[PDB]
Amino acid sequence: NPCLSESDASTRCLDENNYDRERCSTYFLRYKNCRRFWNSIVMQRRKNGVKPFMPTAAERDEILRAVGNMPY
Repeated sequence: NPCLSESDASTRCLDENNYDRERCSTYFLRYKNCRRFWNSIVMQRRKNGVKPFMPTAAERDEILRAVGNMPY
């Protein structure tokens, strides 16, 4: 599952500067951290095997509240 916050801001960076995808590598790193976090939540829901595992908007909200910071 993608991280559209780091997707838009990395595209804005790369557009500003020479398509310098390696000098904005930190955004793609925070995107892989975001992928790993939400894949962790998917696996922590999949232990019961019964709901849609990819968290819905109010789950993403209450879970971000329960981290108390950005997982990115």
